[PDB]
Amino acid sequence: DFPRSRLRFKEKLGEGQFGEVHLCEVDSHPLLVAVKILRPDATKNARNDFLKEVKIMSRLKDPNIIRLLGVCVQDDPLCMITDYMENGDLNQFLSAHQLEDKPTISYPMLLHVAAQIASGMRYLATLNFVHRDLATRNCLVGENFTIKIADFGMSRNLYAGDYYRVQGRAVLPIRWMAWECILMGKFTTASDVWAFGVTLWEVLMLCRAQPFGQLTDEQVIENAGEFFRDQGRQVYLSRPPACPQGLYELMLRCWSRESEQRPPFSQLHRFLAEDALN
Ligand SMILES: Cc1ccc(CNC(=O)Nc2cccc(F)c2)cc1NC(=O)c1cnc2ccccn12
Repeated sequence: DFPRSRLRFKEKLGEGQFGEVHLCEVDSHPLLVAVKILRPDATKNARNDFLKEVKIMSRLKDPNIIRLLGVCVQDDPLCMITDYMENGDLNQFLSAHQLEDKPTISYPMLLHVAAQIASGMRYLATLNFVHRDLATRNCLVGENFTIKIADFGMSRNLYAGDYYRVQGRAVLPIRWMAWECILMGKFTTASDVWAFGVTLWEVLMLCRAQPFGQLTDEQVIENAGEFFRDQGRQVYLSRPPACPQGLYELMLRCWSRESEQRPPFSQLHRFLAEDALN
């Protein structure tokens, strides 16, 4: 439940939220899994966190969401078992690739990467599961360009500049957050839509520039205030080179001031799986 002695620890994949991730083998030999083990200096608070993350992840059962295939909690040290995504982090995976002239990635593949995120996000919406932190950095690539949405938290020093940090406040992925999250702390499905819009811009940017990169933290926060004000002073992410106008129009709708005028993930999937092909 699941037998801990069946796990064979092979490499360190990265750090992790409450300890390290290991690539493991299961003889059931190279049936590969990822194993997150609770750090050995891990405080009572991190253990609680780890156990909650276990419960949250047990809910998530979709091809395009990370799967908890197993757990080793019933004895110390605490362990979490997921699929292994061989290409790792989607932001770092895309960062290497260049758009196909006329590692490469083509435009229809960028659509397929996006549609897999639209599908997994559609799944979460049916659970009324609010992600709160959709971005390429929380996505994993397992090939054949198979995308799993995950959540690595907000503490890793690689993506430090992606979060806005105030002493004693919640850590805020502001460049991905809908105006109403920024001003009110209101995370919904509709704000997940907004972040998908930004994630979709990231994919189409091949993860080569930060959303509102040339703007400061403050400026992103006051841009949210420009959305509330509704005076036509709100500034949007520009069209990525790899992005047509038809598709960019869909990114824009994602950032509609009115949450209910943002497209449901069902429509974002229909667009990226069907309409973006024509
Ligand atoms: C083993 C493990 C445990 C916990 C996590 C991160 N928890 C989540 O994603 N929770 C979560 C919460 C809410 C919504 C949601 F959608 C998700 C991830 C992993 N697995 C890896 O880290 C891994 C797998 N393949 C590779 C390849 C390279 C590097 C890392 N990995």
